[PDB]
Amino acid sequence: GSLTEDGLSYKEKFVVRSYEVGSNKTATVETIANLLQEVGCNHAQSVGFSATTTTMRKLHLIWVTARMHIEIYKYPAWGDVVEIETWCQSEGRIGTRRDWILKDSVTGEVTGRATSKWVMMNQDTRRLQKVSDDVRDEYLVFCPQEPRLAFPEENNRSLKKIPKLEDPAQYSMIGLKPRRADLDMNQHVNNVTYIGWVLESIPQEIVDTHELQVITLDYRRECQQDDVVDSLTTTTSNDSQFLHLLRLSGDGQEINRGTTLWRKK
Amino acid sequence: GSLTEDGLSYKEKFVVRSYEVGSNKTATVETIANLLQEVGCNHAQSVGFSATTTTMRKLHLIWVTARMHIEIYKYPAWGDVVEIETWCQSEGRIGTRRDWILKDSVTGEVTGRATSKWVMMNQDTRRLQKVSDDVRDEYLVFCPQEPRLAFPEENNRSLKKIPKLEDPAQYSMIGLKPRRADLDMNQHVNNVTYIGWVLESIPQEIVDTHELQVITLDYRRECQQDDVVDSLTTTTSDSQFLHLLRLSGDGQEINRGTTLWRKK
Ligand SMILES: O=c1[nH]cnc2c1oc1ccccc12
Ligand SMILES: O=c1[nH]cnc2c1oc1ccccc12
Repeated sequence: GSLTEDGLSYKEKFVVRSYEVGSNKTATVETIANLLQEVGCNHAQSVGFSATTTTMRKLHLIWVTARMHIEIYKYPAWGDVVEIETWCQSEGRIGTRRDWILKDSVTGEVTGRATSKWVMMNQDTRRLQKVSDDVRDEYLVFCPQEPRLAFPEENNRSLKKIPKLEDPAQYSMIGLKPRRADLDMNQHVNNVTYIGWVLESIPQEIVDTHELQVITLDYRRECQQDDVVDSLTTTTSNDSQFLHLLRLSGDGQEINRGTTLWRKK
Repeated sequence: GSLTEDGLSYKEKFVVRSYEVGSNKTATVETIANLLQEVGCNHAQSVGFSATTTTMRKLHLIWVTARMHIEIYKYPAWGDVVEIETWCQSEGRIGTRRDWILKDSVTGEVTGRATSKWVMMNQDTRRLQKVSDDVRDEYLVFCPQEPRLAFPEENNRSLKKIPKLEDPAQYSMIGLKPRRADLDMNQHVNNVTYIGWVLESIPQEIVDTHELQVITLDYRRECQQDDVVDSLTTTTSDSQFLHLLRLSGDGQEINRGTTLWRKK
């Protein structure tokens, strides 16, 4: 992996692994999301982070995901080389955005694109806050100044408001718990695990006859290591659309809400 | 990755990923086991198994894991390059063995080693079988003829008999279920998931103050996509544990194992 010529974006190539593919012998959406996370981390390392800046570590502040949106046109086959380009952009005092473009290394064609919204949070109190001027100046030297968006369209799916699923759900997967492989180096549940949990309530027949085209996921609250989650899905629709909800099994506290779009194979 | 000069073994380099490491910022044993599985698949592809042979496909036969044994001296740090060398060997009519050596790419030192025993099984009836002469002949052209073992020591840990844990267990993690990420391309539970499930019943204080040195795992029966598993552990002692995975309902054994941990 390496920063591009202008140093305002980062590229990395990955060879799709045998354990990373599903029944179609192509990468799962969770493998894609793990690769996006990996190239994001390698971008942050290449410009001097550890994604906390000097001022963020001084004030016990971190970046947390608020939303992840992914659109896949072609999932890379086992043994294929996929090239991912990533960049960051400041969105004023609201937060930051990380975008990705996925390409087939052999053809050079765009096979996927993703965008994520990040908010500032105090590590200890867990209180969200706006971005300060000092933090904005610190990361503007690593971001393109003119807008560069993976989803530029006028009324694009990445910015749509997602409603709350009403009980009873059409489908459900109950009692989901994270194991040690689901945790990151800081012992927090990996963001990709939540995508897997959302997909658990999609019926097997949809997975067997459809390919996932779009997934938009809102992150409201974290799942702790000893928490238990319920995954809920309701069909909202050639294409199939679903409305999703992750909540704690006990009190029913919302942790995530989302939507998926699937196309018939 | 590539086959070595003599074509009797295969080497591949891997850069340890951010999501592949634990709290110590080094690779987890599950990341290591996934890498061993990946280099094993790439070895099989390089010698034309695109690991069923021509005779095995005609006879509806497959190789299934009976035992996995792994010993780690140093877990590679995040960003490090680890080089893994793998080879296969026929063990007469019993089955086959796949061995691995893990090295630090920078120093060239051995940081780990692993060995696995594979048995022949009919994919439909699930009945274990001895290896036929035609299959053994087809495998011998890709395996070293003289013995080459990752664990050569006479009377070593990789071949020890493992006893069955007696109830009550000291520790337990109940109601474990596989999700779609736990399945392979054939919709069967990945062998590495069982290692994670065994480790779930180890208390957090052991994980926080010790590093896993050795894991020996016996595979008795498969966990189906809709099965639920209970993970049981009892201290037998360095810290040593005896492990058991069984179905939550009838208590049918799926795995048994042992782990050895060193104080950090
Ligand atoms: O270390 C953390 N403190 C507080 N909140 C979080 C921390 O790591 C996270 C990872 C994902 C989401 C929230 C958090
Ligand atoms: O296709 C299979 N049939 C029967 N037993 C197994 C099959 O795939 C497996 C993968 C791992 C372990 C057992 C099996």
